[PDB]
Amino acid sequence: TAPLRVQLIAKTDFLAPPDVPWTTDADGGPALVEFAGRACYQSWSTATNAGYLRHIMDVGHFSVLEHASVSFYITGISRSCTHELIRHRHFSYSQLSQRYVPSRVVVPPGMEDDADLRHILTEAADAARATYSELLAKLEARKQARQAARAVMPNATETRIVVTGNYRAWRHFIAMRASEHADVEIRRLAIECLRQLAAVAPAVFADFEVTTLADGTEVATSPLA
Amino acid sequence: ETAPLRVQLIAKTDFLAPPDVPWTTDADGGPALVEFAGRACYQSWSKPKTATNAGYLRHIMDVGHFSVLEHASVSFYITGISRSCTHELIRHRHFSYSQLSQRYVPSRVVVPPGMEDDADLRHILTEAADAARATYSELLAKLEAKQARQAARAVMPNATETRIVVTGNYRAWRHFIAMRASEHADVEIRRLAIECLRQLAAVAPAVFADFEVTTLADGTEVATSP
Amino acid sequence: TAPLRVQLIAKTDFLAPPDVPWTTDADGGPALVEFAGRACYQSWSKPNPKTATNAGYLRHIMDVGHFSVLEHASVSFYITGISRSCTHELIRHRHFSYSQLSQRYRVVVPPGMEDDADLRHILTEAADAARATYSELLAKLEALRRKQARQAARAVMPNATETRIVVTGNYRAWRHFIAMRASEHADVEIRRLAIECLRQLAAVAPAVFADFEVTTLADGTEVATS
Amino acid sequence: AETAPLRVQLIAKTDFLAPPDVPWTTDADGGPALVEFAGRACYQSWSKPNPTNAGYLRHIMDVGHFSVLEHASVSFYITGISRSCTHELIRHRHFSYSQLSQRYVPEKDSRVVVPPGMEDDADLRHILTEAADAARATYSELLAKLEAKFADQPNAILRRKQARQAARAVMPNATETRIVVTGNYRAWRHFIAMRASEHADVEIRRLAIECLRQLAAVAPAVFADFEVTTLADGTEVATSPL
Ligand SMILES: NC(=O)c1ccc[n+]([C@@H]2O[C@H](COP(=O)([O-])OP(=O)(O)OC[C@H]3O[C@@H](n4cnc5c(N)ncnc54)[C@H](OP(=O)(O)O)[C@@H]3O)[C@@H](O)[C@H]2O)c1
Ligand SMILES: NC(=O)c1ccc[n+]([C@@H]2O[C@H](COP(=O)([O-])OP(=O)(O)OC[C@H]3O[C@@H](n4cnc5c(N)ncnc54)[C@H](OP(=O)(O)O)[C@@H]3O)[C@@H](O)[C@H]2O)c1
Ligand SMILES: NC(=O)c1ccc[n+]([C@@H]2O[C@H](COP(=O)([O-])OP(=O)(O)OC[C@H]3O[C@@H](n4cnc5c(N)ncnc54)[C@H](OP(=O)(O)O)[C@@H]3O)[C@@H](O)[C@H]2O)c1
Ligand SMILES: NC(=O)c1ccc[n+]([C@@H]2O[C@H](COP(=O)([O-])OP(=O)(O)OC[C@H]3O[C@@H](n4cnc5c(N)ncnc54)[C@H](OP(=O)(O)O)[C@@H]3O)[C@@H](O)[C@H]2O)c1
Ligand SMILES: [K+]
Ligand SMILES: [K+]
Ligand SMILES: [K+]
Ligand SMILES: [K+]
Repeated sequence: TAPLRVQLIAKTDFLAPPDVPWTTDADGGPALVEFAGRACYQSWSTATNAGYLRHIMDVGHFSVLEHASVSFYITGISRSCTHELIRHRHFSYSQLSQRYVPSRVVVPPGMEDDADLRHILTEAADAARATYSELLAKLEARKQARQAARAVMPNATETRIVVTGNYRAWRHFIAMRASEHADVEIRRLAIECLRQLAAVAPAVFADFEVTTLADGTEVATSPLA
Repeated sequence: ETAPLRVQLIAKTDFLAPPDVPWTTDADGGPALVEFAGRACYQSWSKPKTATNAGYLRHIMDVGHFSVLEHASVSFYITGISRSCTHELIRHRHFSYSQLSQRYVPSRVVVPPGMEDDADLRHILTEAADAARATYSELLAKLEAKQARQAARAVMPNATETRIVVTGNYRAWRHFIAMRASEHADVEIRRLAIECLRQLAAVAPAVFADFEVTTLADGTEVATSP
Repeated sequence: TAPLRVQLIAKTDFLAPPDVPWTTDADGGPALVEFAGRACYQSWSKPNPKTATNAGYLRHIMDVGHFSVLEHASVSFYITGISRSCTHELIRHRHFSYSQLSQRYRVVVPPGMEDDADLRHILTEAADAARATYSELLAKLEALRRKQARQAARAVMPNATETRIVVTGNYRAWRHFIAMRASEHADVEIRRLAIECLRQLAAVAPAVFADFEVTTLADGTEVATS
Repeated sequence: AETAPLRVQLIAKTDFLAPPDVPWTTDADGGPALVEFAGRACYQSWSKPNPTNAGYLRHIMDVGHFSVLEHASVSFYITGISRSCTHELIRHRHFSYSQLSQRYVPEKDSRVVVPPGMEDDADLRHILTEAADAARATYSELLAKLEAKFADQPNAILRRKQARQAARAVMPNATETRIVVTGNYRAWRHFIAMRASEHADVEIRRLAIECLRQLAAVAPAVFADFEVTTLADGTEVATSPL
């Protein structure tokens, strides 16, 4: 079995143009966003970065968020969870090839509780791999064949993925997938991205707050989204 | 228990020429709209080497004006496609999709193309699917003793049939075919691409007839365009 | 001078699949949209009375925020009597396809000036002078590839110069354009364009565009909001 | 009137933070290192046959896995670009833009961008700046008249904005604008392919050649396949076999 890991692997380096009479108390993506917004009116003379970013989002000028981007390397995510994930446009993805073969399985969050459920699951995964080898043997009598014999692998099979999005795309991913209407695995992932995103871009994600349900899981909601 | 691939064309363009523009052409529908949009850039309504619709469309493409193709679109309803093939399919930007919900439970499996002529493999596959389903019901019962179903769904194989409405403009279809109807493409997605092509060539020959379909010695078809 | 004209030139042609056990009291885009939404759950029999009409189903789709299903249907307009600066603001919207009157090829009067003959005459005279300048530059610049001259000479043409455009989008993209551009915060020319598109869209797809209400302001200009 | 030269400033690029737990290192940082990491993550190919970042990137290009290039991005602040050239630029999707507001009118004098084909001719340049001055004069005449005509209408703040919006109807194509443009490597490669060619008009061709210069510096392997050649007219073009 494999646990969810979300690692932040890239963010924006910001290099302020020396000839613009403007400065700010921020660096990186948060600084770039303010610069871009101010560029629209050449308003170089909401006087803190935080307050400027707060204002931008109140006034609904969200396109300025698109200039700054963040990438994560995500492991311990199920095939079915990634299928939901890649439905989002305005992200770029690089995913582990289906042709690749180590059985690593991701336990659904509702089942992580239980030894019997967990055992039923890994057993089923072992049975699938056994079938995979049987299908491959008879089939090859070659590289595409390998991919095609993975017809038998379960939804819970682990995959790994590099995801990159601008701040605007991340905020929409979190608004959609960290709600009660989303399944628990992608919601779990969405809350973990938000956590890491707030560490690098607090001002950008300040409007999201996390509510821990009685049900046990966490949800994220914003008045702007 | 096994579901064959079926691709059904469900939508295309209804073109309505504006009366106030001094132009007609030997075409209707999507191909007529594409010519209209191309002509709009220069107001070349009165049109002599590109004065037919098919000639005009070929020229647009020869000269690399592919954005004019974006105005016309086609939708398919696709059944008998594996969950795993659809995962490859939805990596394509510039399409719109509506997919059979994860939370749907009929067991129906799609046979990988290279396993279709093999009775032994067909049987190993369908028995596998029966075992996964048995396991689904065992997990689900024990889990209850929406979320429970989402959790039990963890054991369902990649070969499980899904169903999808896919909508794309001609430019998007042309790129999908180029990419997915080649040698290097996975067999299930390649078969889908050649089926889509066949039907697209039927409704809009001037846009899609530049694709040459050839059979490989292995039995599968490939499409290539100059 | 050139007045605004918006002509609907293309819309979706829907072909229901005969092998699917479903009909609806609509056709074209609204029918395609309903089919796509229903395909997600295979809800072909229409068990719910509230959504057993096309309008009812579409209303529910949007209440429930399933806006991605609107992406399947599209509408194209041909737009004339639109200034260069207004089209610049239009083409900022992504998820649209455009074909615009070429740069290698009449003024539109600002709506707040339309009733004032003195103001209109100041503008047309300025446009006349600019056009004189363009001719003087064009001649001096020429003194095939000698279309480099026209590219350079256009430097003097004003914002108010008319352009022409074919715009295609799906219903989801149109709804967003209207919501952003039909509000008071947008300048009057793009707002006027958004309201006219809304009118024509609500005529073809009422259930999809009904929630937009058009109100009039104190200057005799219109706004729309959902 | 005053004339603005083209200035393209790189204001942002990718910062790459290697995950400590992955058994891999490379001889690069930033965007190029991220692209390699993402390409290797597809196959978990952390260890090498053995005996460079630039070699891996060429491999990625040569196998046509261009989607891996989408992970790294660069942003430029561009000034001294005409409103017409920016109209052409923003047609490109897969970029994000923030542009000087259509409203903005420079307080001190008109700023215009001379078409490159006119750069070497004092008479042509004078006709253009004279035209630009006459448009500004018309602008101020229209604005004052509009503000007068709107004197009794409600919301005087709104009326000022609307007066400005209508009056700018006369401003020419050559008017200077400024823009922040952000794209991933894949989007930049296509912008260069399309706009650094013979077909492209000279003002946008100039811009694309300059973006290329600065892109080639930050990521040489990603942009190496483009070759710049000068035409008989003294103008540069970039082509790639890819
Ligand atoms: N191991 C895996 O399973 C794996 C992992 C990662 C990626 N992938 C691949 O990713 C592919 C997606 O297909 P595709 O990208 O060729 O075509 P696509 O998504 O259909 O998009 C068509 C074209 O639009 C452009 N484009 C789309 N999104 C862009 C973006 N975000 N930034 C810059 N340009 C963008 C590219 O054009 P131009 O470059 O010509 O301008 C692209 O060729 C799949 O075929 C899949 O094979 C696979
Ligand atoms: N079985 C199912 O439950 C099922 C089936 C199919 C799809 N889906 C849903 O599809 C969703 C994908 O997310 P999403 O589309 O909200 O956000 P998204 O893909 O992350 O895209 C972000 C935004 O870009 C705009 N957009 C993207 N592509 C567009 C297009 N082709 N035409 C017009 N506008 C476009 C929309 O903005 P605006 O509209 O605000 O302008 C959208 O909200 C998932 O949330 C998933 O739940 C579910
Ligand atoms: N007369 C005029 O002034 C005029 C009028 C209209 C348009 N245009 C032209 O339109 C061009 C836009 O550039 P471009 O589209 O080639 O590159 P682009 O916008 O930079 O997009 C890059 C690639 O993404 C794909 N793509 C983007 N949006 C798409 C969509 N809606 N549907 C299908 N594919 C899409 C295409 O790839 P693939 O096809 O390879 O899959 C395209 O080559 C401008 O360069 C301009 O010259 C000019
Ligand atoms: N000086 C100026 O006034 C100035 C300068 C530059 C730009 N702009 C603005 O840029 C605007 C463009 O409109 P728009 O972006 O609202 O809608 P859009 O281009 O029509 O696209 C529709 C939706 O798709 C999503 N989207 C599109 N491209 C995206 C991307 N690259 N990254 C992440 N998400 C993306 C956003 O949805 P979600 O956030 O809901 O997910 C957006 O609301 C214009 O309205 C203009 O006001 C203004
Ligand atoms: K977004
Ligand atoms: K495409
Ligand atoms: K949209
Ligand atoms: K691109």
